[PDB]
Amino acid sequence: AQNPNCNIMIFHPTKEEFNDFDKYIAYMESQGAHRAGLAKIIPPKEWKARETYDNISEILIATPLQQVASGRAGVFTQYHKKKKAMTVGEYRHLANSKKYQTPPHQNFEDLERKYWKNRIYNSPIYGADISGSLFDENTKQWNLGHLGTIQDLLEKECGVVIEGVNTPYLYFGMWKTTFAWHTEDMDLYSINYLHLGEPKTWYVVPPEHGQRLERLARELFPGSSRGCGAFLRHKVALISPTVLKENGIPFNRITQEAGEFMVTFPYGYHAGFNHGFNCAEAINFATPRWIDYGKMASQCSCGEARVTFSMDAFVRILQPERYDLWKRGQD
Ligand SMILES: O=C(O)CNC(=O)C(=O)O
Ligand SMILES: [Mg+2]
Ligand code: NI
Ligand SMILES: [Zn+2]
Repeated sequence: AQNPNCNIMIFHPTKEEFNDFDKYIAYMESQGAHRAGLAKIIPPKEWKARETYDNISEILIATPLQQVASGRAGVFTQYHKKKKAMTVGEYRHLANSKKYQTPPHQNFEDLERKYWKNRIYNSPIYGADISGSLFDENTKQWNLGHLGTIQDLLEKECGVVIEGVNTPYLYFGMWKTTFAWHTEDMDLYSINYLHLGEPKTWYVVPPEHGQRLERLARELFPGSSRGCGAFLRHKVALISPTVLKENGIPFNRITQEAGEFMVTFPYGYHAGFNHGFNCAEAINFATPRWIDYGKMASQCSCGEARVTFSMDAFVRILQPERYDLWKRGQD
């Protein structure tokens, strides 16, 4: 079995190997990359996502989210407070202000220590889930706006034609902006490209150990657990690496820098934080190996997680028994 310790693998494809996305994901899995739940892909030196970032300040963040923490340093929840719209130029100026900027630090490890010691005492503002793409339409390789769709994958594998579309989203981050512990909708893969700026630290639990994370989360957030059998779908729970170690949860960590891709694998729980002002683009995707994860994926039926038009059809075809009760939570 490849990668039995479930380490995060880092790949360095050639420009020739960067031409066929599906075949390279399949290659990564042949090397055991999926066992970690997360892999890093450094693009070939000749590749570029676009020519420059000079003209991005007029993108609008229509609903910036202030992330307000509650709890103890190692175990907290966050809620998202809606703020007034601002442009990317405005947001970058805010990220760089004395109140919100990245503090002095020695290295990524010192900064991680400061995050966990200090995250809960601050409320950073995140521009999340903005529909759109920063890939140049003439970038042919690994262009997240030109991938094959999950709906076409389901048609090719299962023969059924469904409604829905699959498009990318932009994330503008600042120091301490946080992604809570989650797997993707319907336990899909995700791919994430850090277009510019400061890094993003990721934590991940191997898919084969996801249930151990879930069990700890039920113990750590007991009221949440009673309210919904899949409350991690709400994307509000943070658990520090120290707390995971104290409870014997297997995980790994890695820092993504500008110009690198991360891929999350089906049922790979992940969480993390941004080091400073940055802009990432991400999209979900499927492969043939995903189908069985999609069939088994948990769902939020308390109604909090409230998900896309396209996810309907996935639940409808792959989880027909759930379909009824799940759409009661989504309507
Ligand atoms: O970039 C972020 O804030 C979070 N991204 C992901 O969870 C992802 O790409 O799967
Ligand atoms: Mg602009
Ligand atoms: Ni994710
Ligand atoms: Zn729920």
